[PDB]
Amino acid sequence: PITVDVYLDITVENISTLKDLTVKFDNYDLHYVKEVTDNSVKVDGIIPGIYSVTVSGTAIDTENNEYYINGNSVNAALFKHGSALNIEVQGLKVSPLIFKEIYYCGSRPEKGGVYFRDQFYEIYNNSADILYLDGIYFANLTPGTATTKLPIWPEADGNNYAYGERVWKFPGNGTEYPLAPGESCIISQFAANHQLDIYNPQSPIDGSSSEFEFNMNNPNFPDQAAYDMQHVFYQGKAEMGSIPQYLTSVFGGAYVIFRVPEGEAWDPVNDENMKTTDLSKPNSNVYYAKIPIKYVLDAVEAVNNESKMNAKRVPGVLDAGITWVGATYCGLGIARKLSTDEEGNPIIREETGTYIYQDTNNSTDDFERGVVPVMRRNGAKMPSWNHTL
Repeated sequence: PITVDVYLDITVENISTLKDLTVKFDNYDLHYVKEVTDNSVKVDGIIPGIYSVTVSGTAIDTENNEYYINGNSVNAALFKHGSALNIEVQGLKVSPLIFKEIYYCGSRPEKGGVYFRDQFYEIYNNSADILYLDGIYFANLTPGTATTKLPIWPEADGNNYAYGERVWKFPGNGTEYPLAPGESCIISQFAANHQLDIYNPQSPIDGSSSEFEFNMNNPNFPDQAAYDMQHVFYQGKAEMGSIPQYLTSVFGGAYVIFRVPEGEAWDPVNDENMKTTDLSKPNSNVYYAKIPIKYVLDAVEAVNNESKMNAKRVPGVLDAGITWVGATYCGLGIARKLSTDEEGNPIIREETGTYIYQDTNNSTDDFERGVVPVMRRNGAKMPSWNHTL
């Protein structure tokens, strides 16, 4: 029975918190787990021998950046008291709530025509703890379709905003829609079985099990069991208007999810400072919502093809690149890449046994292009509050 001094050389800078951090001491049969809140920990009652020591947890820096931190010391010689052990702990920057998979270009039925109603957006809890989706916003940015034609925004705005075409929000009082680490929330344009003969048997997915949908009460493609997103803004108004479906560009849209802090106010409908026309079109009456860049949780710039890099509408700090599928109605989407190590193996959040997805705020780099769309790919879990359960 001995006490071992452990020192963690954490590679993450300006650490503010050490969340769910543990030091495990395994052996072929003594197994110890110790809670850690500082750079150094004393471990009592450990019987001498050679152990494989592992460090795992989360660090939050002074700028609220989240890191999955990990380290190990293989077959350490633990015999003396108080023997000192040093573990190098490296960190992985983790974006808490991201766009995991997006399908937007529509598909082609064999029966003829086109099918643009199979569109969906899969949101993943990539963080160390439960997040509440309640009241989080969803928007597509303007120009709806990527173009080199540049809008002129008010000088007073500076470079503090993205400009939304249509804005939605999740319903809920604040604690109704939690997402646990490893859980996905899918939002469909029309949350139905697209593979039915009445729709498109060649559609890549059945959107019926989607948690949410952008219902606009289309008489012919009606409201489904999936829960409804709350409409926030369209052309300066709170009302949904005349458009029958929420069809984002089949050439690639610019997507954002954003959170307004509790206490802070944001009303693009009633606050005239939060809405604007394109000043390059002086006769315009089309109003866009001023989305503060500082509120954005994730942004994805999809475009027509690899030629549209000079046609971006997502601010560079949110997405420095462009992603694409290169064609309309090809039934192919985009999927976020997994965070892998040097050897190319997926980095696993051992606390939850879940995947961590790559996010460097560059869609050219973070997304696999032209994949066959899949819902809840790589075992993403459906939340307990899903309408089918």
